[PDB]
Amino acid sequence: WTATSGSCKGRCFELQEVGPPDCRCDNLCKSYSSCCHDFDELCLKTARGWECTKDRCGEVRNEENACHCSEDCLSRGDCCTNYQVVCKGESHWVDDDCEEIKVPECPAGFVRPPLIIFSVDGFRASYMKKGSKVMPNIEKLRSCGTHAPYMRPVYPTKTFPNLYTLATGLYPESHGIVGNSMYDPVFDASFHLRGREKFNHRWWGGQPLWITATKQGVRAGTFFWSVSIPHERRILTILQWLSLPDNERPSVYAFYSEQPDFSGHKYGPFGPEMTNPLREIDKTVGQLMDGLKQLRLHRCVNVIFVGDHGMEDVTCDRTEFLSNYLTNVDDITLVPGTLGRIRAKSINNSKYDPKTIIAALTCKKPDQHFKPYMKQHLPKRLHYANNRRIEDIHLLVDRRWHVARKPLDVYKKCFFQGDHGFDNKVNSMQTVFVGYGPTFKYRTKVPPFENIELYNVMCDLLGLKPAPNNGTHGSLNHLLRTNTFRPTMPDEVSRPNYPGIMYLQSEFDLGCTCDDKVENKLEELNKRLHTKGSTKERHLLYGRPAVLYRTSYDILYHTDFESGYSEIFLMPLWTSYTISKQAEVSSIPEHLTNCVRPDVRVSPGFSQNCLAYKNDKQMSYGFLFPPYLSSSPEAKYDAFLVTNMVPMYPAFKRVWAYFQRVLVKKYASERNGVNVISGPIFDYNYDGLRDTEDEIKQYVEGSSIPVPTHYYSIITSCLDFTQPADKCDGPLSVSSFILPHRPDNDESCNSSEDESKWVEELMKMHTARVRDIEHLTGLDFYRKTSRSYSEILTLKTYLHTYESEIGG
Ligand SMILES: *[C@@H]1O[C@H](CO)[C@@H](O[C@@H]2O[C@H](CO)[C@@H](O[C@@H]3O[C@H](CO[C@H]4O[C@H](CO)[C@@H](O)[C@H](O[C@H]5O[C@H](CO)[C@@H](O)[C@H](O)[C@@H]5O[C@H]5O[C@H](CO)[C@@H](O)[C@H](O)[C@@H]5O)[C@@H]4O)[C@@H](O)[C@H](O[C@H]4O[C@H](CO)[C@@H](O)[C@H](O)[C@@H]4O[C@H]4O[C@H](CO)[C@@H](O)[C@H](O)[C@@H]4O)[C@@H]3O)[C@H](O)[C@H]2NC(C)=O)[C@H](O)[C@H]1NC(C)=O
Ligand SMILES: CNC(=O)c1nc(N2CNc3cc(OC)c(OC)cc32)sc1-c1ccc(Cl)cc1
Ligand SMILES: [Ca+2]
Ligand SMILES: [Cl-]
Ligand code: NA
Ligand SMILES: [Zn+2]
Repeated sequence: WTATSGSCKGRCFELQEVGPPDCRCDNLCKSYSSCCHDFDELCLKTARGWECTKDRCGEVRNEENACHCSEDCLSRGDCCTNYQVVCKGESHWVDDDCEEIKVPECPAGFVRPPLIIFSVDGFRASYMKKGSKVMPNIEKLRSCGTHAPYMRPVYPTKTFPNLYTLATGLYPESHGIVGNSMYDPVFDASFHLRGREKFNHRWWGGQPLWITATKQGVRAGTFFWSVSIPHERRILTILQWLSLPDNERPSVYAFYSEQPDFSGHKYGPFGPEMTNPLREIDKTVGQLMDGLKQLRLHRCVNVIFVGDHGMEDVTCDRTEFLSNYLTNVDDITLVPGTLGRIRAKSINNSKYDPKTIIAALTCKKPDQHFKPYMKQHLPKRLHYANNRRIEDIHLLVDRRWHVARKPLDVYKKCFFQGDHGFDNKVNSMQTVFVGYGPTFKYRTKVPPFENIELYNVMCDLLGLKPAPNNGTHGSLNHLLRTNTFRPTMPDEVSRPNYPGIMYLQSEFDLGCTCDDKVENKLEELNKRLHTKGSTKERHLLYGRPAVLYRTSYDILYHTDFESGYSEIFLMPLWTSYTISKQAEVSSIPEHLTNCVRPDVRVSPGFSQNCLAYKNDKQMSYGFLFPPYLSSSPEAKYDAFLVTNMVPMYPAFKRVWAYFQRVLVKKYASERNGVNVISGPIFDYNYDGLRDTEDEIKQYVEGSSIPVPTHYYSIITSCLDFTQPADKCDGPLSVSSFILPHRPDNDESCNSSEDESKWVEELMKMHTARVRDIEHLTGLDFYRKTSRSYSEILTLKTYLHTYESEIGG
């Protein structure tokens, strides 16, 4: 109930929300069916349109008019946005030369430059270049301000997850908005685009920018606009609020456009009908900037022009149907479209089995346009698992395709030519970022970055302390002229031991053998030097990784590699080695095929044992530093140390072997040498975070050897590839991956072929940021470089996507 009898007189677009059933006059009241009776008449005036004309200049104020052209309008804050152009001979903002904004140029009583976020739905990154002819206002913001060639959204690349990720800095699994449609089993409640459930606060976790601001004494405009408020009125309202007295005036505002997404769905991302919505958005930017200039705020306000996701060509005839795969199609609920999420239609059905569902969906047709995953097996870069609203079964749908349950769902539940939602590394899902204002840099292009990073910057722009979030604060300092945040490196928590020779071979009863008793101060001094670290500067190029949790571990030096060996997990946390452009690949000698060697620096009690692997019929082992890349025959023995061994399924060893034998060398030739850091990851509860020992669900049979869920590698070289990786004077270049450690290669439909046809494709899907590895391991990398720490943060957030170059 709302007592709609009260009145909006002097309350139009009020900022505090009045508690029901007092009637509302704020910008969301329509959405709630709760506006006062006179809201439309008073607050949504439209008479005369939105532009001054020659003949309105100096008019006597008529309060009925949508906006005013009278002499008093500047100080009332309510002129048409083009008032000074038409009536005072001023130029439009877009017609002015751009001029660096070195300092904020703000009216008196402004305590900080205000922030205005101009968010546009479905604004695909290539529109910046492809529509530049019809968007001069946007083009000027882009060329004069700071811009990225594109910005990466979060998965899924849908509106509500991205809007709220923008607002909170959090992955959808943490903020809770995991799709446009959701079921929460604990509330037994459903969230949908249409309807009132979406308004319930329980869906929205984390702390969005407006709440962060409010809590810290920074006033915020109300960010959300009822759909029937036209864009012109949204702009005028923001501008009116900007005229409030100092003590009442917000410092942060949002405008939202439903375009170009809306037309994009109907016409496709480059339909000829798309020119007009792009022109109209640009005109709205024009209105805002002319309005700021009238208020003398165009060199005072920071403006962020930001999209949520792009748009791809998708039509009804590119739909896959679960009914062509599944026998019991009516025993499941599917969330359909550009992703698939599956659960049991009823919780009382105990004949529901995920494994059989996954199998009926795995590599079943030649050209299959979606791939089933249990959510914990999805690419860790998606961070899409640790939420009860995300169904255990997931379908990653190929770009340009839909998945649906049955053909009737598509003609009774074609109409559309565009959609979005696909994997966030897909080129057509990329969106835009432009920052313009005193706090942003002048004419600066910055590399592509992820939208999870912006909450921190928005907080920096307003002098706020960000709530805890998934951005890496400092990684976007390079976008800013001032207000940079200067983070410190985290402190190391555990210091390593440096064990020397402490154990005789006969103390080890591990059931391991090696044909190695097949052996002076020429070499005998040289080996001692190598075991004490004489080559460490070659193989440990950026310092040792720091351990940021309490544990017991040893540093182990070798000719060809250095490792941080965990006495708790019985394997290295990391293994670091450098392969130059010139290194050669050898094979494992025949006599060394099953060789494993006790490490006389590390006790029997803290070593793996070969017998466990022998007894465990599912589990084999591999090596972290690869024997194929040994610098010499003698050095090769080091690679067979029990301390360099890790458990691997035979199916995974196919992947790992090819990476270590073929691919490391390939990257060293292409990148002029590479440094590799590899190790295990344990994330049994799929939370993206390092497991403690008591969270491990699988061990090598009969032992306390924990089985990794994933293996990572970080591959660093010199960004200027004319310099070798081990003598790099400047910026670095990185790619990383987090490969799932799976007992089968079901994920790879072409796996029965030779690894040269399928392994590299798998590795690309599981591309990762260094930061994702840090969360997963409790390690901090790149602690000793010659680079600034902010630059290194930006490196750690880098994602190598393998997409072709954005454009054409
Ligand atoms: C991305 O950035 C974020 C933000 O930093 C990272 O997420 C944080 O991770 C923290 C560490 O894991 C986690 O800390 C826990 O908080 C618990 C208190 O939780 C509430 O309070 C906070 C504070 O305001 C709030 O933000 C939380 O919000 C979550 O839940 C609400 C309501 O359900 C949702 O609205 C919201 O969406 C959010 O959900 C997300 O997080 C929860 C987990 O908190 C998930 O379950 C959801 O799926 C979703 O992802 C909460 O309202 C606190 O109780 C925890 O403490 C336990 O564990 C510690 C170990 O040190 C121990 O000291 C305690 O004993 C305690 O154990 C007890 O509970 C256990 C579980 O029931 C039980 O097993 C034990 O036996 C004990 O009884 C813990 O400190 C933090 O809450 C989240 N924050 C957010 C916003 O998600 C995220 O990790 C980052 N991701 C990556 C990849 O880096
Ligand atoms: C992709 N979108 C956004 O990021 C976004 N959208 C907004 N509005 C405002 N009014 C509105 C009405 C809608 O429906 C009518 C709507 O539907 C989906 C969305 C919105 S505000 C905003 C935003 C602005 C700043 C920050 Cl920090 C975070 C988010
Ligand atoms: Ca974990
Ligand atoms: Cl969804
Ligand atoms: Na075995
Ligand atoms: Zn859309």
